[PDB]
Amino acid sequence: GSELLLLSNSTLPGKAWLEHALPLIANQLNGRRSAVFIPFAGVTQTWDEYTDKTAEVLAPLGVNVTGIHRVADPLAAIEKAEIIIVGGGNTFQLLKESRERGLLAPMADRVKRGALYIGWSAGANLACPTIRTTNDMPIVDPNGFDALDLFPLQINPHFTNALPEGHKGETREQRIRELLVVAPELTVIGLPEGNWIQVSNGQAVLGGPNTTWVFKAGEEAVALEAGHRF
Amino acid sequence: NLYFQGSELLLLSNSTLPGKAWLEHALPLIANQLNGRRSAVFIPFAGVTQTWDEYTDKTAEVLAPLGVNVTGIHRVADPLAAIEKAEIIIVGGGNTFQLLKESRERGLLAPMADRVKRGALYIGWSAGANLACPTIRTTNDMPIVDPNGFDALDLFPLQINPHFTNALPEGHKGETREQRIRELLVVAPELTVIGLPEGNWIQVSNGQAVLGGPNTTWVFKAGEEAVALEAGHRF
Ligand SMILES: N[C@@H](CC(=O)O)C(=O)O
Ligand SMILES: N[C@@H](CC(=O)O)C(=O)O
Repeated sequence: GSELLLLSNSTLPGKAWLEHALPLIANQLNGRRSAVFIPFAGVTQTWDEYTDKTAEVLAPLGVNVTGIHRVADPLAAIEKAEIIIVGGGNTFQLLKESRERGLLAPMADRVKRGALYIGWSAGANLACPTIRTTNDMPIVDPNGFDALDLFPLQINPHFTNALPEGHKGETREQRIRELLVVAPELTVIGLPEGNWIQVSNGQAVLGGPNTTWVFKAGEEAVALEAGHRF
Repeated sequence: NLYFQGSELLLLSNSTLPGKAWLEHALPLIANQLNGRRSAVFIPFAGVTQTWDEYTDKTAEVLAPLGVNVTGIHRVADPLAAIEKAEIIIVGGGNTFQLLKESRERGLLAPMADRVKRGALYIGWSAGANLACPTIRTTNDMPIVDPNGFDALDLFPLQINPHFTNALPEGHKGETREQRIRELLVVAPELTVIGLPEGNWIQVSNGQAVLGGPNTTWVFKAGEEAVALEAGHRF
């Protein structure tokens, strides 16, 4: 009963920021226009700049964006929002700010009550039960890895198993396999750049041109393509 | 500009060089720093995909020719007594979050740090190098378990980012390693982050922290361009 758009990344090569998301958002708005933007993943630019950038790219769709860090009453803003938009950046800072501000439960409840959730990269991580499949560096302690729990599977965004020539560090699959040792019940979706998962009208639909990989404990990786229904 | 460092540390970026055996490049470094020490306790908790028993036996085997006797801290009767009596503390690579979580849950963090401060030799590679720093905030590992805090041993005052490379797979739009480090420098502007490439190490001995290894090391500080360093540099 949730409406989610979970994107692996913001920008396709040679395209504008969020350009590929616009038609997906347009088809899922269903008349919604009022959005609150959660900017807390952003580190290297101000949350004001991040909000203004998001407002600009979505304006042609008729969406009005308000930055949650600028409103007097963030709980009321989330309550009245039709759309909750969570930007990419550092997933640990995103979760830490969201938890410290008491926004996790309100955001999840608002989405469960029919609001559209749009998140890319770190914003896709936050939709999962935990952030345990983020690729980000732990620059701040979020005081727990539990997240919004709007999507039941773990998403690993920006998925690629490639490494620089001669690198001896863990592959992405090796990192994921370690998670499957400690949490053997999990399903991990390796969502490559350019892909997304759209949850709408009772179906979780895989989208994007590249191959998606599913990892489960003790099972070989399974390749999926656009149109798969979870 | 570090002041006199009174600990004996060997902090390796990684375990295995291309075309070499596991820890082969570390053996001469360990041998030349032992200074007569023989008794080592191994901290295996970073290991996920193999048992800590297998990890310990592997470490014991590779170090036996150096005269080092290895016991795994997970199977001693009294881990606090084992650390107190150990001459060498060896912390293996693996997942840094699990390493820190087990070390904290078992109450070993302070005993390990205190024993090293009391003259024990500390050897760590990869996750074991992260653990020597004030925090694990520069690990490259996935947060598969919650360590209940990112504070670590605080034996080495600067942050090490091991396996350092700024390269990305063809066409990848994710963050570069330097971009991830620059974000840490926003939230923690006082930090120095050492981008320690594979094949390199930092050896703290006789009061000096000395860079080692054939590859270029990069130092990141807030608002400053990355600084290239080479073997022999004193931090
Ligand atoms: N840091 C990434 C998310 C991830 O890779 O976990 C982003 O938001 O772009
Ligand atoms: N996981 C790495 C450590 C790191 O890259 O942070 C290792 O132990 O080999």
